[PDB]
Amino acid sequence: MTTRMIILNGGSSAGKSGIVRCLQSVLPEPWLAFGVDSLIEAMPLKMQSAEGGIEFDADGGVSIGPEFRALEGAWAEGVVAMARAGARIIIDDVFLGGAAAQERWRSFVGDLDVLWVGVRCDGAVAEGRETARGDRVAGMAAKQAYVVHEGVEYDVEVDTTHKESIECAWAIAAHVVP
Amino acid sequence: MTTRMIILNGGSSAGKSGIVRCLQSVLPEPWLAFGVDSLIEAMPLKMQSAEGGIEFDADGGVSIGPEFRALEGAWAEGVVAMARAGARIIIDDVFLGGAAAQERWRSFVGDLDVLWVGVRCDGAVAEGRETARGDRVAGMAAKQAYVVHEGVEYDVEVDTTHKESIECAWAIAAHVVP
Amino acid sequence: MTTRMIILNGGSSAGKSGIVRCLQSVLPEPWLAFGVDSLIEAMPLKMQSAEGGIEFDADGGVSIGPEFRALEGAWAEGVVAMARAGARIIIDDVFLGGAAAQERWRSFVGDLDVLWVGVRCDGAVAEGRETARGDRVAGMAAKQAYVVHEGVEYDVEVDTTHKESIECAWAIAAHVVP
Amino acid sequence: MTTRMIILNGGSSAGKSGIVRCLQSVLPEPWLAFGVDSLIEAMPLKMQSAEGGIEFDADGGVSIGPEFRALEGAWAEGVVAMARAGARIIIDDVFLGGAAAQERWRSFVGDLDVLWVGVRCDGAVAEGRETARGDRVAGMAAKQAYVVHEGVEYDVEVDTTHKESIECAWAIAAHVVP
Ligand SMILES: O=C(N[C@H](CO)[C@H](O)c1ccc([N+](=O)[O-])cc1)C(Cl)Cl
Ligand SMILES: O=C(N[C@H](CO)[C@H](O)c1ccc([N+](=O)[O-])cc1)C(Cl)Cl
Ligand SMILES: O=C(N[C@H](CO)[C@H](O)c1ccc([N+](=O)[O-])cc1)C(Cl)Cl
Ligand SMILES: O=C(N[C@H](CO)[C@H](O)c1ccc([N+](=O)[O-])cc1)C(Cl)Cl
Ligand SMILES: O=C(N[C@H](CO)[C@H](O)c1ccc([N+](=O)[O-])cc1)C(Cl)Cl
Ligand SMILES: O=C(N[C@H](CO)[C@H](O)c1ccc([N+](=O)[O-])cc1)C(Cl)Cl
Ligand SMILES: O=C(N[C@H](CO)[C@H](O)c1ccc([N+](=O)[O-])cc1)C(Cl)Cl
Ligand SMILES: O=C(N[C@H](CO)[C@H](O)c1ccc([N+](=O)[O-])cc1)C(Cl)Cl
Repeated sequence: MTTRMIILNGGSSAGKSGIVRCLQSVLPEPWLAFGVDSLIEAMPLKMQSAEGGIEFDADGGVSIGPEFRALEGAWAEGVVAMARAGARIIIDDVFLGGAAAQERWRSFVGDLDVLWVGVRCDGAVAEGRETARGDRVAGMAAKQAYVVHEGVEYDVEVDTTHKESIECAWAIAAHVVP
Repeated sequence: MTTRMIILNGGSSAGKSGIVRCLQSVLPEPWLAFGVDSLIEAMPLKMQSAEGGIEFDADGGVSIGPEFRALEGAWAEGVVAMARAGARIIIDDVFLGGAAAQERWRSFVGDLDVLWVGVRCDGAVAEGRETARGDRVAGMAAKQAYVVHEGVEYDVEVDTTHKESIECAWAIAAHVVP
Repeated sequence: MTTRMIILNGGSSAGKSGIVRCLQSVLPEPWLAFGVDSLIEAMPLKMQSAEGGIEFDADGGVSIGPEFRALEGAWAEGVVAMARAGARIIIDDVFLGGAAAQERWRSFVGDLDVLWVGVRCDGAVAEGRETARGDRVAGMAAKQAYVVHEGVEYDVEVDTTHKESIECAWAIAAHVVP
Repeated sequence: MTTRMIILNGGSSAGKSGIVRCLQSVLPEPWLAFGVDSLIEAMPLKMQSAEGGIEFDADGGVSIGPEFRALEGAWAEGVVAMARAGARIIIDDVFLGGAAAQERWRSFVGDLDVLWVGVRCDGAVAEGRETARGDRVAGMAAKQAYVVHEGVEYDVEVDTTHKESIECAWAIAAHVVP
C-alpha cells in the first residue's frame, strides 16, 4: 500500500506548483516533481509553433496535437519507470481531456500505487491570481477551472479558494502511505 | 491631489508583487513598478558579498550596510525624479527600519503626492507561502511580517491573510486620485 | 572628466547583458544597471498589447508607440537624475531609431559625463545565439544587428563576434574615468 | 543504428544548454532535453541542504551524497525508459566523476544506441562566461573545465572556446543517425 506516485490535477493558477513545493518540503522522503509544464520546457521550442504540437490561442485556449501527444506518452512511461525504479514521483498535471486524461494515466501507471489528487479553485479567483502572477496567458485559468475535473475521480480533494498551499499540502500528505 | 506615487510596504511573501501586477492591470493609466528587489537586481552581484552591502543570513535575516544604503539613496531620488517627470510610479518596498524607513522616503519625496500603502499578512501564513514559492530564504517572511509596520503610517491598509491580490488591488486603486 | 554614465547600444543577442554583468564585476565602484528590458519589465504588462505601446511582430520586428515613448522619457530623466544624485549608472539600450535614439539620450543627459559604448556583432552570429538562448523572438537579432548603429557615434566600440564578454568588458572599463 | 539518446558532457558554462536548444531547433525530429540541472530543479529544495544530498561550496565546489545519487539513479533509468518508449532524448550532464560517471550511464543505457558528446571549453574562458551569466557560483566553471573529461570517451567532440553554439550543434547533428 506504499504510495509510489502522487498525481495532481487542476486548472492553471489553481495553486498546484505551490502545493507541490510544500509537499516536497513536508513529506519526509524525497519526492521528485514533474508536470505538463516541465515536459513543455523539455520539448523543443518549435513544438509550440507546429500544428500537431501545442498551440496557445490568444484568448487563453490550449490545443494539443498528435505530435505533442506522442511525445508526452513516452514521457509518461518514463516517469512511471522512475517510480518503478524506486523514485517517489509527484506529477503536476492539467487534465484538459477530463476523464479521458485520467484514463490515459491509468494506462501508463498499471498496478502502481498512485494517489490521485484534485486541486480545485473558483474560476473567478483563479483568474484573479492569473493576473497577479502575470506570467500566463490571460484566460487559461477560467477556461480550465472546471472542465478539467469533469468525470475525474480523486482519492483526495483540496480547494485552494480559501486554503493556503501549505494547508492543502498537509491534507494531501496525510493520505500518503509510507 | 492627483496621486503621483504609490509606495507599498510589507514583509517578504506578504503578497506585494502580486498586488503590484494587479494594480498595473486595474489602474487605467500606465504605472511603472520598481522595488527593493528590482533595485537589488540592478546593483552589482558583488554587493551581495560586500560588508557595507547587503547580506543574507542563513536563517533569513537581512543586513544592510552604508555602501548599499548610499546607492539606494540615489536610486530613490531617481524614482522621485521619474514621478516629477510625469511617470506614475509604484514602489514595492520592505521597511526593515520601520518608521525610520518611511521617514527616509518622506525626505526624498518632498511635497510630491504619495499614496502610502500597507500590505499586511499573518507571519505564519506568510511563512507558509514562503515555502510554497520556494525562491526566498526560509525565515524572511516571519522575521519581516510585523517589525516592518511598527510606527509606519498608511493611507490604506490591506491584509492578504484572507484577501486575494486582485481584491487588495481594488481597495488600493479606490484611493488613487487621477 | 569622471564618468557618470555608461550607455551601451547594440542589437538583441549582440551580447550586452553579458558585458554589463562583467563590467559590474570588473569596475571597482558599484554601477547600477538598467535598460530597455528592465524598463519593459517595469511597465504594465498591458503596454505590450496596447497600440501606442510596444508591439512584437511574429517575425521579430519591434514597434514603439507614443504611450510607450512618453513613459520611457520620464524613465530616462529619472535615470539621469540617479547619476546626478551620485549613482554610477550603466544603460543597456537598443537604438532602434539609430542616430535619432542617441539624440534622444543626449537631450536627457545634458552636460553629464557619458561614455557612449557600441556593441557590435555579425547578424548571422547574433541570430545563432538568438536560437541558442531560446528566449527571444526569432528574427530580432538579425533585424537589429546593423540598423541600430547607423549614424550613432561611440567613444568605444567592441565586437562580440570573436570576443568574450569579459574581454569586451576590459576594453570598455579602460575608457572609464574614475 | 538509429540514434536514441544524445548524452552531452561538459563543465559548467562550457556552453551545453546553448548547444542543446540549437540541437532541438536543428534536428528534424523532436528531441526532449533533460539534465543534471532539470533533475536538480525536480528534486526537493531541501536536498540542497541535506548531507547525503547535493552541496555547493562557496568557492564553487560541488559535492554529491548517496541520497542524491540514489534518486539520480532512478531518474536515469526513467530517462532511458523514455528513449525505449520511443522519445528521442538529449541529456545535458556534467561528469564530475569523469570516467566513473560515463560508466554509470553505460550501465543504465544498456544496448540502447547513444551518441556520446563532449563539450569542451578553456577553463579561463568558461570562467569569464560564468561571470557574464552571473547565475552560477563563481568557481564552478574552472573547477569543472577539465576533470570532467578525464577518461571519458566521446563519439564527437566540440570546443566552444572559439565556436558558436549553433556551429557546435551542426557538428553534433551530423553524427545523429535517423
Ligand atoms: O502556461 C503554461 N502552462 C499552463 C498550465 O500550467 C497552460 O494552461 C497549459 C494547460 C494544459 C497543457 N496541456 O494539458 O498540455 C499545457 C499548458 C506553460 Cl506553456 Cl508556461
Ligand atoms: O519542424 C517543424 N515541423 C514539422 C512539420 O512541418 C515536424 O514534423 C515537427 C513539428 C514539431 C516538432 N517539435 O516539437 O520539435 C518537431 C518536428 C516546424 Cl516546428 Cl518548423
Ligand atoms: O529575496 C529578496 N528580497 C526579499 C524581499 O522581497 C528580502 O526579504 C529582502 C528584504 C528587505 C531588503 N531591504 O530592505 O534591503 C532586501 C531584501 C531578493 Cl534578494 Cl530576491
Ligand atoms: O569589491 C569589493 N569590495 C570593496 C571593499 O572590499 C568595495 O568598496 C565595494 C563593495 C561592494 C560593491 N558593489 O556593490 O559593487 C562595490 C565595491 C568586494 Cl565585493 Cl570583492
Ligand atoms: O525581448 C525583449 N527585448 C529585446 C531587446 O533586449 C527586443 O529586441 C527589443 C528591442 C528594442 C526595444 N525598444 O527599443 O524599445 C524593445 C525590445 C524583452 Cl521584451 Cl524580453
Ligand atoms: O488599457 C488599455 N488601453 C488604453 C487605450 O485603449 C490606454 O490608454 C492604455 C494603453 C497602454 C497602457 N499601459 O502600458 O499600461 C495603459 C493604458 C489596453 Cl492595454 Cl486594454
Ligand atoms: O548551478 C547549477 N548546476 C551547475 C551545472 O549546470 C553546477 O556546476 C553542478 C555541476 C555538477 C552537478 N552534479 O554533477 O551533480 C550539479 C551541479 C544548478 Cl544548481 Cl542551477
Ligand atoms: O529532511 C532532512 N533530512 C533527512 C536526514 O536529516 C532526510 O533523510 C532527507 C534528506 C534530503 C532529502 N530531499 O532531498 O528531500 C529528503 C530527506 C533535511 Cl533536508 Cl531537513
